[PDB]
Amino acid sequence: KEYDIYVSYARNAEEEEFVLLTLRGVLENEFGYKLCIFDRDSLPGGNTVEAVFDFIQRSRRMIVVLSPDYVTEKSISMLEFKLGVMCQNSIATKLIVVEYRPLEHPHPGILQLKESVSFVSWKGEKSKHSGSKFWKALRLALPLRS
Repeated sequence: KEYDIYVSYARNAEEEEFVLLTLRGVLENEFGYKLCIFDRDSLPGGNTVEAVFDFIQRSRRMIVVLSPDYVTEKSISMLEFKLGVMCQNSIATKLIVVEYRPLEHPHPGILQLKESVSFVSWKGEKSKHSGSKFWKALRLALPLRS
């Protein structure tokens, strides 16, 4: 309804810079999409679970930026993930997995992802340039028009 993409990522500098510099610039300016990024768009205080759930429910898509740090137990990234799985199952929210860094051991959450969920593989610096295979695959997974 209100956002096109909720971007969920691991709260570390490298992956935050991935979202804030590389992902946002392309998603916002080359595709035209309106994003929700919790640390950018949230209000302080209040119930954290309620704020994330509300934001996810108000978004046409949700990107999971998957990396070893994303899946650490008690992380807010896992909170976003689990609430995303919830919204997938309750209101058919479409999730998208951007594979930023491969996981170092299989994670049980991945199997909660419905069949139709797109997996897009980030291959480092070579994926960054416009028209890369990464960007083409992700654009197909996103709404038809902005």
